[PDB]
Amino acid sequence: EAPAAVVTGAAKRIGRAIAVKLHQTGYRVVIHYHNSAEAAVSLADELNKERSNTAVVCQADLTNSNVLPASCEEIINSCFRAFGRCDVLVNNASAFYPTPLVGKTVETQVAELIGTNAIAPFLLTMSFAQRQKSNLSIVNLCDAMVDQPCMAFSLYNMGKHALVGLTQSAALELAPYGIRVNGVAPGVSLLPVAMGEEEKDKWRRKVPLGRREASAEQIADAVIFLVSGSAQYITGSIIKVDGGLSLVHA
Amino acid sequence: EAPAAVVTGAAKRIGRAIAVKLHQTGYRVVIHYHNSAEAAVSLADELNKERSNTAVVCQADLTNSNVLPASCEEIINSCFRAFGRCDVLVNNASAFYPTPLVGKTVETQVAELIGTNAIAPFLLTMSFAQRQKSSNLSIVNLCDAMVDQPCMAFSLYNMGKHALVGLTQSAALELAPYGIRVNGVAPGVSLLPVAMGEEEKDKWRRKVPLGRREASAEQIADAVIFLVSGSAQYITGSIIKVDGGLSLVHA
Amino acid sequence: EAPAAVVTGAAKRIGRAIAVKLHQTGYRVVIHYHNSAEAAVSLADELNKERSNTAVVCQADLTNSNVLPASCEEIINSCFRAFGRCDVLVNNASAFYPTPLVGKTVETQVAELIGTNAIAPFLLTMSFAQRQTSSNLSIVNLCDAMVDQPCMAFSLYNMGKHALVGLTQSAALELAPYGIRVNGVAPGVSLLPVAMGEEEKDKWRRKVPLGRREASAEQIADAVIFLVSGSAQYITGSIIKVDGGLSLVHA
Amino acid sequence: EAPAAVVTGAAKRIGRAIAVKLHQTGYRVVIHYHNSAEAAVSLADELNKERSNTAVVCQADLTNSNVLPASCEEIINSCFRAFGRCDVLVNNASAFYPTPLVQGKTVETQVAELIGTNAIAPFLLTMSFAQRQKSSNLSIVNLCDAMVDQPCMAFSLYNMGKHALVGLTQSAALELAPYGIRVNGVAPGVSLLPVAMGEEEKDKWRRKVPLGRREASAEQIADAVIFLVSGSAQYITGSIIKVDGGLSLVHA
Ligand SMILES: NC(=O)c1ccc[n+]([C@@H]2O[C@H](COP(=O)([O-])OP(=O)(O)OC[C@H]3O[C@@H](n4cnc5c(N)ncnc54)[C@H](OP(=O)(O)O)[C@@H]3O)[C@@H](O)[C@H]2O)c1
Ligand SMILES: NC(=O)c1ccc[n+]([C@@H]2O[C@H](COP(=O)([O-])OP(=O)(O)OC[C@H]3O[C@@H](n4cnc5c(N)ncnc54)[C@H](OP(=O)(O)O)[C@@H]3O)[C@@H](O)[C@H]2O)c1
Ligand SMILES: NC(=O)c1ccc[n+]([C@@H]2O[C@H](COP(=O)([O-])OP(=O)(O)OC[C@H]3O[C@@H](n4cnc5c(N)ncnc54)[C@H](OP(=O)(O)O)[C@@H]3O)[C@@H](O)[C@H]2O)c1
Ligand SMILES: NC(=O)c1ccc[n+]([C@@H]2O[C@H](COP(=O)([O-])OP(=O)(O)OC[C@H]3O[C@@H](n4cnc5c(N)ncnc54)[C@H](OP(=O)(O)O)[C@@H]3O)[C@@H](O)[C@H]2O)c1
Ligand SMILES: Nc1nc(N2CCSCC2)c2cc[nH]c2n1
Ligand SMILES: Nc1nc(N2CCSCC2)c2cc[nH]c2n1
Ligand SMILES: Nc1nc(N2CCSCC2)c2cc[nH]c2n1
Ligand SMILES: Nc1nc(N2CCSCC2)c2cc[nH]c2n1
Ligand SMILES: Nc1nc(N2CCSCC2)c2cc[nH]c2n1
Ligand SMILES: Nc1nc(N2CCSCC2)c2cc[nH]c2n1
Ligand SMILES: Nc1nc(N2CCSCC2)c2cc[nH]c2n1
Ligand SMILES: Nc1nc(N2CCSCC2)c2cc[nH]c2n1
Repeated sequence: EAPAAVVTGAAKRIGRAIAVKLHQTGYRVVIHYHNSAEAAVSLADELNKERSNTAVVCQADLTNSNVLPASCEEIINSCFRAFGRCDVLVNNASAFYPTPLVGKTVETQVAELIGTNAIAPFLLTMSFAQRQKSNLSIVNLCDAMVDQPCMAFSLYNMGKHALVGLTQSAALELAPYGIRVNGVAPGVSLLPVAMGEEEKDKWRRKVPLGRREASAEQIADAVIFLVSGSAQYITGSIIKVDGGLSLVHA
Repeated sequence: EAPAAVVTGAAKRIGRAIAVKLHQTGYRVVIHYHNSAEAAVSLADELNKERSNTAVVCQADLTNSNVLPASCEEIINSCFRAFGRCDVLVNNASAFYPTPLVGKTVETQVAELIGTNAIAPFLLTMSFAQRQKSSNLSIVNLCDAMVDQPCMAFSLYNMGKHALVGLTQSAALELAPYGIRVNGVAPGVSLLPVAMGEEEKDKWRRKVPLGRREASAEQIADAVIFLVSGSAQYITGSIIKVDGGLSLVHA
Repeated sequence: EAPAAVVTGAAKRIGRAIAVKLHQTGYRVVIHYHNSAEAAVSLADELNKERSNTAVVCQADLTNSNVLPASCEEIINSCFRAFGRCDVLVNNASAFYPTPLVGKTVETQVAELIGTNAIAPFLLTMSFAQRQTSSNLSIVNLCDAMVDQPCMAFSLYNMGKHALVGLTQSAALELAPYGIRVNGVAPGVSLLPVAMGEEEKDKWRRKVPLGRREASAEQIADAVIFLVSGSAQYITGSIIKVDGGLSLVHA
Repeated sequence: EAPAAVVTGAAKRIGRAIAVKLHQTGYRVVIHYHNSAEAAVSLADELNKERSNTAVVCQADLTNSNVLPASCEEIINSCFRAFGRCDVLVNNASAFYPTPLVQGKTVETQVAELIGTNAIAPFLLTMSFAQRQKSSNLSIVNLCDAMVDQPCMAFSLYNMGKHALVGLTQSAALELAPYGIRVNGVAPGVSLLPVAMGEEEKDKWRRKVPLGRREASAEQIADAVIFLVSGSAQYITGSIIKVDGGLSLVHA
């Protein structure tokens, strides 16, 4: 019978492309979402049309708070309830906005940016590992530019840095259970509607390999590799999918 | 006129040695503490005996909470009330204990470990810089040389230190326009717990290529002094390992 | 037409497994060898028995010398000669032995360790690029996961693998405009040879968090295959560890 | 008795600044040079004028060849001959020029010069330095490059050389730690620019640096060297200190 995967922030964009490829590969998927309820439901419908009873949605705010552990336990619980198993966790959900050092409160920004990008991944990893009853693995969506951070994005960058540490820490600690933990680190990918042709072009032009952004599917391809039987000896690795962007000096 | 430094968790061990060396170098010091009031005050008294009116203490919990930003603002404000200036911020205070993946709730652990190691440093950096909006202004973060060879069951602590690395780098870039340098010192094995069995202390000591011993607090403090000095005025965004080669040792 | 690949040091062990997988995926292949001519030829016989005229062999010493550039050009030429195209280059050939700091001369060791691990890959890279719509051109360098926790007495080997990292990154940048991707695969402990003592083999195996075993040659090859595939077409400058977590383990 | 130091490529620019600062701290110095004989002799003159019998010059090509090991052994031997000891080695000499991957010197000469100076000579010097040893504070400092993981276009061999030197720094730190010899590095970003560089190209480099939009002075680089050799760095080994004013942290 078919393995099962949770993908956080899977309603749209990169998380959706990850959910789609996992499903094409034969996974049953939990499509987690926060605000994008319509897109989530529509994706589950599309996927269930392809193979019945292979997709469910699961709503949760991944902002840090005293109930985040419960929410994260519930996401994993929702995979077992629907599919009787949980083979793969993809930590993709992520808040992203500037927090300059010099109308959300600063503690709300901390809770959002650090919760989504780091604490929730940690709690989800905890619950995933504890619920284990095979090719089990976790893939974290990191950031190829983590050591060349954008100006005024401190809290975001801190979250992505903690996510690197979690990836390495959990790889080590979960290895005795046969659970692999790895990361995929995009550079410029699927820039959204709808920043100017200006700023999109400015970022696309930085990319040595083709002067273009990654497609969502290109990011998903690397996730697919890491969860596959072709990556069974791979744990604690973070694969840049950045067309060489992080190698480019000032 | 004499520059001033805030050192967090400065009552004991490594932070104390940092505050002593800064004081010996000519700084006035805010000795921040959480639970260690008696040692904090004892340090302040010793330093004030050396030079009157050069050391004050400041108490705060640096666990993450709704009140942390105001607590951090108060710490910076306190250096300005005492000394009229704040030249140097040393983020040293840190909670440290295991949080295995498989008394305290996990969200408390998050609050303490990510609060002390990362969020408090960030809020302190904001407040420090906001107050600055021949001066040699800088921040030094106490990191961890073993951050990419993490210890078993220390994921939250490790996550905290990794975030601290990101902060060190992001703030270096963002504050460079104000002449504020931001750097780190990354100990390997330094001061071991008093209560740790000497036999267990020795398993750690034996891992260190250089001398098969832990770093003194003073050796950690030496790197901090360098980073804040006029000899490091082009250095920002750098994290100096002070680890006796430990991080280079394979399994 | 079927794409073609050059694999250096392909007669045995990891290079053989890479050659076989590329061939299984539909590539024609040049099996480069230095001393292992019998094994290179049995490999080509096997592969050509599956699909005719799809494997050839090519001999060369990859030690640095006055003739190395010409040898490297000839390797790439052998692929164009045999197959009309060269889509993939896998730099796998590598000399490996200790060079303590305190009967080959030291300069012969420099030539072999740095030649095979760094200089020949640079020259092969030059010749590969010089010879070049819907193509998928890439280079994969066999690096080393333990490059920043190097083994005692292996400075020149380690220097060579460090230089290969540099090449991987420099070449990814410089060849990107040509559509040529350049990536690395970094084993930890893989296919420990028959020669080595079993207690020393067991020591290395026991260090590996994921299964306390070495990687098979096929496991290393899987990562190579991924990197040369259409599934990695936005990936350049990346080095993928295939090490079962070994590099993450502290002293 | 005063300690002694070898500084490679020390006749001018950063290497000079290092030798001068070491000398001011109380070291006797061997000023190595290759082609800049006049500048080297002029430096030794000044230092000797400050304290008699405290500087000597030593000529050597550090291009890789089968006699490079002898040449490096002789550099260390010259420090012992002049001063009776050798406490500090600074590996500063370096060839630097592009070597484009797609199309003067043959490529094998370019390999020998770029990889020789930046990596192999440091290795051989380190071997000889350790081999010649018996409150000592023995150390090696390697001049690295903060941009090593964001390399400049068409500088493959140079970058390979600097990467190899990182590996040496790390490997030698571990292997020489038992002898009390620390090995560390200093990694400039943009420091002293070429005389001939057009001030427009110079300003393009300057404007990249977050801390001050200016290049590091030679003294700023030397300051980090001096820290690493001092008693204030006695637990530090295997460490590479960027002196780059934030440049390596700046994205494309
Ligand atoms: N795009 C890039 O160029 C790029 C570059 C580097 C790294 N990455 C990383 O790659 C991953 C995917 O990137 P992306 O651009 O597709 O991400 P994105 O669109 O910015 O966000 C992905 C999803 O995260 C979810 N999310 C945000 N805040 C949340 C919260 N408080 N609780 C729960 N979920 C929340 C949202 O769900 P709802 O829509 O359901 O609210 C959102 O759709 C991210 O981890 C990102 O940081 C992307
Ligand atoms: N010792 C080592 O081997 C080692 C190794 C690697 C890195 N480091 C780093 O170097 C630094 C110094 O190490 P250390 O061993 O001296 O540190 P430590 O003794 O564990 O902690 C230093 C101080 O942190 C303060 N602290 C802890 N929790 C706090 C909270 N919730 N709010 C406010 N302050 C709090 C405490 O102050 P009170 O006592 O006043 O409560 C404590 O004395 C730390 O950042 C540490 O992570 C140390
Ligand atoms: N095995 C591991 O645990 C491990 C760990 C980390 C990294 N790696 C890397 O992964 C790659 C494959 O490892 P491996 O253990 O399979 O390699 P290996 O057996 O040591 O050597 C591979 C081949 O390299 C060729 N070679 C050696 N010296 C040469 C020279 N002077 N000129 C031309 N060719 C020469 C040999 O070809 P002939 O037999 O034809 O002479 C040899 O069969 C290497 O790059 C290695 O550094 C391996
Ligand atoms: N300048 C920068 O912005 C910068 C940036 C990053 C890193 N660095 C590093 O910092 C160090 C000093 O930089 P720099 O600009 O002062 O260096 P440099 O002037 O390019 O070179 C220093 C010396 O190296 C010696 N040298 C060159 N080729 C040689 C050979 N074949 N044999 C022996 N010696 C040779 C030369 O000695 P003679 O003049 O006597 O012939 C030269 O004076 C270098 O290791 C460099 O890579 C500098
Ligand atoms: N969560 C998230 N979204 C991102 N987006 C969506 C908002 S606009 C630009 C791409 C990026 C980009 C780099 N890291 C990111 N992380
Ligand atoms: N990897 C990445 N890309 C970024 N870009 C390009 C993708 S879309 C928005 C700006 C930013 C911005 C802040 N941190 C970032 N990290
Ligand atoms: N640098 C470092 N040292 C550690 N040691 C040695 C010092 S005292 C306690 C254990 C630990 C433990 C978890 N993370 C650590 N990081
Ligand atoms: N905050 C903190 N405390 C530490 N302690 C606890 C008090 S005494 C033994 C060291 C260590 C050790 C490595 N990283 C650490 N971080
Ligand atoms: N070229 C090469 N061969 C290796 N071999 C063959 C000889 S014995 C150990 C496996 C190893 C091992 C780590 N890096 C290596 N590189
Ligand atoms: N990755 C790796 N493995 C090594 N091992 C384990 C494989 S077989 C021989 C020792 C060594 C030895 C020196 N450099 C090495 N690098
Ligand atoms: N040996 C060396 N020389 C350099 N010089 C002197 C010649 S022209 C360019 C500046 C630079 C510059 C960056 N890394 C360098 N390494
Ligand atoms: N650190 C650094 N600076 C560079 N610059 C700035 C200083 S002067 C010459 C160009 C170059 C050039 C090639 N590799 C370099 N590395």
